[PDB]
Amino acid sequence: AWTPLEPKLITRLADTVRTKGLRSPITMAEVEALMSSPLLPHDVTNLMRVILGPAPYALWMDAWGVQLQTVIAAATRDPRHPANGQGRGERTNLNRLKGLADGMVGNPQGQAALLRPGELVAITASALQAFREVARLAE
Amino acid sequence: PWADIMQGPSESFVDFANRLIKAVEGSDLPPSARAPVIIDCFRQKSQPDIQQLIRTAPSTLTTPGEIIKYVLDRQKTA
Amino acid sequence: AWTPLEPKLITRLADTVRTKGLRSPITMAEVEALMSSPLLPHDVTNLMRVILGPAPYALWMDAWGVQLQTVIAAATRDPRHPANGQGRGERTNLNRLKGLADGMVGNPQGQAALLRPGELVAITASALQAFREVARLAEPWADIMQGPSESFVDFANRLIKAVEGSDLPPSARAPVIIDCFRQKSQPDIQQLIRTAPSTLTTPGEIIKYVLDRQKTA
Amino acid sequence: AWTPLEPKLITRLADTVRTKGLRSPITMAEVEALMSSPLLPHDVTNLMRVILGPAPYALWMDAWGVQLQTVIAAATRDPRHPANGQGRGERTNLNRLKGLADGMVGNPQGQAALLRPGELVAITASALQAFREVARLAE
Amino acid sequence: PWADIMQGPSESFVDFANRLIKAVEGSDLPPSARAPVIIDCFRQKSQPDIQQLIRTAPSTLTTPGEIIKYVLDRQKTA
Amino acid sequence: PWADIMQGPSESFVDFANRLIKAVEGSDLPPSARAPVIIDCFRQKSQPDIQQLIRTAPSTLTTPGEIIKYVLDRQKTA
Amino acid sequence: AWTPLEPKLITRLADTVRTKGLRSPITMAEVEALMSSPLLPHDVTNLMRVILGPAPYALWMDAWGVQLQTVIAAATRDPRHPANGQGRGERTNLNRLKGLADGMVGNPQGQAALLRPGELVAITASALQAFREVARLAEPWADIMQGPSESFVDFANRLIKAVEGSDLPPSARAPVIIDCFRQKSQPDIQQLIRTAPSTLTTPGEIIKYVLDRQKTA
Amino acid sequence: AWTPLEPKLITRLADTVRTKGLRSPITMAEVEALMSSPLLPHDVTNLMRVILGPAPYALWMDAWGVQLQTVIAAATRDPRHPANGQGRGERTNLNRLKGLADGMVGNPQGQAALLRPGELVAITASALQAFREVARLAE
Amino acid sequence: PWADIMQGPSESFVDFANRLIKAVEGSDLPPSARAPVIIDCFRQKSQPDIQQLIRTAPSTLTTPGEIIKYVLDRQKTA
Amino acid sequence: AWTPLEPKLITRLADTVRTKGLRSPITMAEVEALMSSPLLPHDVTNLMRVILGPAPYALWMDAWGVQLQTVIAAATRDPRHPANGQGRGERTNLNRLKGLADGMVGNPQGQAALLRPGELVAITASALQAFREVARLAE
Repeated sequence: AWTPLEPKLITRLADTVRTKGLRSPITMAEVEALMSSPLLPHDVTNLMRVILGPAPYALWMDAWGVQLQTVIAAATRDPRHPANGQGRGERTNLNRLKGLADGMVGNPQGQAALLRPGELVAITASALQAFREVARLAE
Repeated sequence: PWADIMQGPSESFVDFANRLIKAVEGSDLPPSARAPVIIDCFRQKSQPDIQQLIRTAPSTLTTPGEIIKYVLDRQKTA
Repeated sequence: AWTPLEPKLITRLADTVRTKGLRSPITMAEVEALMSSPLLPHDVTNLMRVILGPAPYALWMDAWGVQLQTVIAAATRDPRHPANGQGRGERTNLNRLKGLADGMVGNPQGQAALLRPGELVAITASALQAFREVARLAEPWADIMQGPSESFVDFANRLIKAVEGSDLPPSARAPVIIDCFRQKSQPDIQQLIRTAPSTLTTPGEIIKYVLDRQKTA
Repeated sequence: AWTPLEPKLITRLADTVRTKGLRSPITMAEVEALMSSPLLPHDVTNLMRVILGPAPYALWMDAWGVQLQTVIAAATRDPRHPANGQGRGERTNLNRLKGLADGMVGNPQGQAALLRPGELVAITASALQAFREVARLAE
Repeated sequence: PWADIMQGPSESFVDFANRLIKAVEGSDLPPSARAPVIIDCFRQKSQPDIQQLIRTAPSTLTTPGEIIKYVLDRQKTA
Repeated sequence: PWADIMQGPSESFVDFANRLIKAVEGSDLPPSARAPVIIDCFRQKSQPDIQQLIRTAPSTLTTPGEIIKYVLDRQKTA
Repeated sequence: AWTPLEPKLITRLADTVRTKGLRSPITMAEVEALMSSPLLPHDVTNLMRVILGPAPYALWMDAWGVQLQTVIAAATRDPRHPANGQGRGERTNLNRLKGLADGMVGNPQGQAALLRPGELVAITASALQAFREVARLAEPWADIMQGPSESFVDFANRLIKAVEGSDLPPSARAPVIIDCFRQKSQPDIQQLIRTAPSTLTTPGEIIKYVLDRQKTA
Repeated sequence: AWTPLEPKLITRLADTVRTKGLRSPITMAEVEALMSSPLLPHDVTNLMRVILGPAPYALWMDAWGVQLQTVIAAATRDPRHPANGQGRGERTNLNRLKGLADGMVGNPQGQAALLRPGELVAITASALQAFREVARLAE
Repeated sequence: PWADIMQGPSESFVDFANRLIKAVEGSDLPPSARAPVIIDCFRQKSQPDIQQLIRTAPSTLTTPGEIIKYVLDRQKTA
Repeated sequence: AWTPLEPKLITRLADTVRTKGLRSPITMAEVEALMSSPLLPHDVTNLMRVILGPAPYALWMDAWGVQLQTVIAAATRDPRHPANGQGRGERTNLNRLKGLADGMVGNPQGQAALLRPGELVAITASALQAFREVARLAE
């Protein structure tokens, strides 16, 4: 069952990003805090939509896609990925990682249903690395 | 009005990009027409130094985020 | 059946050669236009008699003979020439190419009867190359600079014209055009080409890149 | 049997390109007019040699090659191309499209002999698209 | 001291590069830290004309030799 | 009259050749006698600078077109 | 067994590079001389460290890496490389070419032990090509004219020097040298070359002809 | 096994040619000295590349080709050439003399492998005569 | 003495050739050394106009008769 | 048996050439007169040595050689030459025409012995044509 993040925590994090900036160690610590439980693509996408401005959000979408593509290359380079399965029918496509696959587009409940925990942690680590890249790039 | 937005002589590029993306997304355009308009406004507005910086891009920039990243990398520090 | 070229087109082409000269690209385009269908030796001979003066006509007769001789050497070097046949009885002599063979002298109908289409196209290409030689002879790429006020497309047009209408081999024109774009074309465009993140290996690609990133002024 | 285009029409089209430019709608209409019947590589090549200047002609050769390469990729992606045949012996190489194949170099009669109507229409559409690209690029 | 080396207003770029590489390689840095330091000193020293020349590099330069070659190609002849 | 044609002191060579070939081909000579006459008139008319230029030809010129080409190549630009 | 190159030869070569430069034909000849026997990566690396300055050495390391990568691409494109073997266990990695593999780092004896002669000659040719690239890069032919008082052999020397020490491809130097002999080389020699009863198709032949028939003065 | 000439001797010979010229008797004596052992086409070619300037090198290539052609005419005029063999399969082509034959282009080791001693001495004498011609021609 | 014979400033070429061939054939030279000497005396004597005329000979002249014919053909009529 | 021409006739012809020149019709008539009987190479050679100066004699030697070479080309183009024979062993070499063959050098008696009448008339006609060429060339 999907539970959304508190809008109070999200508002506090947005104001933190607004006053301290993207690169302060306190901001990265707060992001790591709100990045503790494995989030669904819907959660991370809306979180970055709210806390980041328009141009940093575009940059972050780009960087997140690139990092997820690196993850999928490593996944096709190793059939023992915690997102993959043993047979070929469990291979994870980027539509399933970005939340674009069938039964997931716009629906967080179905998303949480079909996604694997390894998928969730890989998406989360990818999003964190992308946030780091964009923060280092913006300023 | 988005089509009246120019980058001021003293304005930085991130402020201009913020203002332009705000005015384009908060307008009457369809959702599928915002990215091309933002790109073509980056190319024709954004005073001729950045215009030439975007023009002479060895790579093809096909997204507002990529254009912003490229310009922020190669901008004239001043 | 032989059909003559219109004297109206020939008169217009003659006046074009009279005003623009022999070497202008418009004149060469007009000649290529009137050189579209394969012409009989009679047609090309009368055409050059009318459009060219006496001395250029003598030069053109010389050059046409030389080019036809090169063609006949290539023909005796390959029995599969579209003018030749398989047996030795179809070998094409210069009397048949210049229209001097038996049954052809002065008669365009008999000419059109006995001539092959490969013969016609070879004669036509030979005459075109001879016209190019004489035009280059009757009236320098390494002296071309882009003027301070000249645009880049005009400079590129002038340079490509002078390089292709010169004595260089065909396989040496593209590298020369590129290296002349790089060293001529005043230092703003020189630096624009130098700082190209991609490698430009064709005059068209260089022209496209420069037209994209040029300083609008 | 090959019939050349009238030098009168070609002269009028060249003067149209000279006065109106490459991008005017009247010029594109005139080109579409002279691009009505499927032309052999010889015809289109000489036409562009006459109507275009040296630098636009170089650009057009480049663009025509690129578009023909895209066509040949689509052809190897579908064995039912009107230029292709059913067996592998009818596969169309770029030497046959650009007029560089055996029995075609410099000879328009042999060209018209060996070429297919699908080949001709594909070459013609490729040349038209290349002309559009170069016209959009020159000015 | 390598961190005090600046390209003089009248000095050429090859002399500055020679002096900088000399002072960086003949110093107390580890061997695996010389190339990044030389690059980042090319980028921040080397007076703002060459700074902007390196900044607006359509390609990514990841070696002191490549940076030197690029700058020598596109330098302002004077 | 072809035998009265001289190259004027100020006249160019292509004009003289045009005039001479015109007068020789539009005359009462047989067709097989025009080329030798045109050559021998190039050699004896065509004021002594071009006369010496044709005389000192390392190659043998046996056609009016070849003589015209040679003279146009090696003529005194003035 | 590994034998080092003489420091006397290396000192002489370093002083040659110091006085004549990187691009002089004498310097390239000396490098070819000291590049005669197949050298181990240690030898070539130390040689370039000694004879080249710091910045040319960085450029040369870059170029050598790129050329070795092209070699390894050709090697994976052909299992019959003299550096490769027949089985997959003899495939040559860049760590083995650059001397970075196991048992080779810093030790020339072990290097000479494990390396193949094909490996050595490939490394050597790669290093030579990289040296050529860097020499062409570290330091204008179309601006060269024969002065009114200059002799022809001096003009030919200067022109051939500037054309061969430039950015042209190797297959484009002879036609450019010929066409520069024809258009430069003030109009007396221009007419001397123009009126050549034979066709001159080589810079050496043109030089010989002009030296024979030149106006002694 | 191929052994290269010393670059020290080559440098000294190049400076001799630079100061004394091509035609001095001391220069010809030095060339005869460095022309003592039969050289492979690679050796003589690189030697003339280093000691001669560009234009004398072009002249020398021409003269060397002409002299080698005279040698090959004498060889087809006598089947007992020390470069030839008794059967027709040992006839020596100019590609083998100029080092252009198969297995020799750019490789001095293979060159030294396939070449005959008579071939080497004929190439060497031809190169010496060509050097004499070019020296008499240059000044 | 043959080695003292020069073509005078006003002397024609056939007179000079006659005098030179006379003095060379009526001398103490071997019979096999007369033609090369006559040629090399035509080339070095025979005042610099004819010297340059013989020098710029597109063909190679290997006989005194051929040199005489060539010079008589291409000589400056005066 | 060889009989020499009278030195009186030769002296008169030499003085005729000296006063009238080489090209006068009387001189050509006198030469035709002394060219009536077929002469041996020795006779014509000495005759031209006496009547012609040194430079015209060199020119005449050149022209005579060229004309004899044309004759020998026509002879190898037709095995029915009055100088040739039917078999290949009677083919006439230029050494036999110029009097340079074996048993003829300097000896007019042996010359007259081995030479054919067709050889003599061909040599004579060649010498007459060469004299005409040189006379037209000298003045």
